[PDB]
Amino acid sequence: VMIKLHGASISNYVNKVKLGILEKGLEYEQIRIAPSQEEDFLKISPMGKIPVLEMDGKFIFESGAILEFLDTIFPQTPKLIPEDPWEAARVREISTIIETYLDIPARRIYSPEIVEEVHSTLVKGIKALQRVVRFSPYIAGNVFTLADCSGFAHLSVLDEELRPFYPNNHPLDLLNGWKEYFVFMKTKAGPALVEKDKQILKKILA
Amino acid sequence: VMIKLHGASISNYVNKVKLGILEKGLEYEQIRIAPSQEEDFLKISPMGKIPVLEMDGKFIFESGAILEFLDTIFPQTPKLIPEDPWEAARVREISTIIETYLDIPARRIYLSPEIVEEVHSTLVKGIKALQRVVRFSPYIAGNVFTLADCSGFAHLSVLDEELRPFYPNNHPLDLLNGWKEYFVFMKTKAGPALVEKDKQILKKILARA
Ligand SMILES: [Cl-]
Ligand SMILES: [Cl-]
Ligand SMILES: [Cl-]
Ligand SMILES: [Cl-]
Repeated sequence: VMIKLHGASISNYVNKVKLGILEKGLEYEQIRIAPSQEEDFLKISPMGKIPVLEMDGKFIFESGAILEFLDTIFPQTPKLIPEDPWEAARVREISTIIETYLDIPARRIYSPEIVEEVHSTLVKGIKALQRVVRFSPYIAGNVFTLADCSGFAHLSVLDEELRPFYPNNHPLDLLNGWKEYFVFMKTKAGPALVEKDKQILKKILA
Repeated sequence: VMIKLHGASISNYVNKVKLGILEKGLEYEQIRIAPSQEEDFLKISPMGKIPVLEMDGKFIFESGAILEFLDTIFPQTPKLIPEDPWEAARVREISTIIETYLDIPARRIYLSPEIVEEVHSTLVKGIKALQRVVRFSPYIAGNVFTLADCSGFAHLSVLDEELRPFYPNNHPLDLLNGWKEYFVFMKTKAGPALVEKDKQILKKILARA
């Protein structure tokens, strides 16, 4: 509609944005593309990454910037950024811990030495996350926020993608509240659609 | 003093926050500590990182969240996040590119000559991307100081110096059109000058162990 979301459902970062869009009840069309280094794509997305949000003939190309922007131009509940400034800091912190300290490192695994080195980094990252999450029932508290966008998109991937490498050792197993949060989020229409599209794509490609 | 900033002036993430505090004219005390995994520190800074902002016995421990917070509660000029939402997005994009695609890669090095070439092409890629969104007119995102100047001045100044040893005629930053002039302009300002000065004072002292 007024909004186009450029990028396939294979991308954690695309799914992050898609979650916030769906929860806001916004009309949008998802354009299913892969990242590209083609000059013409670099004009709208300088690093050649997805997702890219498009609206009013203009583009935003960082998933964080995108959701902060949607938050600002569509300020109605659910507010991706809480009105309470302390609660907002907690939400941004959770999203940053998940992306920078969990996902980035986990992207070394998606060799033996690395698996080991990576497993320890994730354990540390998970023990830190544990200190700021509430899961009551949402990741930062009792309402949906930007942190649920990052949390459901990134952690559902981490958990699944690493269940074979850490069969009895899964770092995310140390995150109290996660399995139950994951189940709860999947009962909601937005995250269920996000998960469905991802599963379809993964059955297709496999 | 209402605001306490925990972390030493040699950290670019501390300096990123310090630039924003100084530019708004806020009063703060800087508490010099180094990163740490002591259970005492982890209680206020889960990853053991600096900076941590302390106010009213409450702690915020990621530099981006700190500056978004300070800009919300202390909205006096400059607005680190512009009021125009499209301008705000561009400010956030610039800051992300500088931190995630320039500094994180660079930290692989400055913190295998093969690795030196991987990092080199990655940085050149990041710079050409950055070149696309910067304005330097005179600030990095336009005619007023923003969050992107905190990230820009804090990270790029460090990237510039710390990488000349590695890339003598090869420096990625030399590709950023306007950087040298911006860096000179910023140093004419009291806040950025003070950040550079505090960094210099501690470096000189540390060098003599
Ligand atoms: Cl798709
Ligand atoms: Cl991705
Ligand atoms: Cl210091
Ligand atoms: Cl640092």
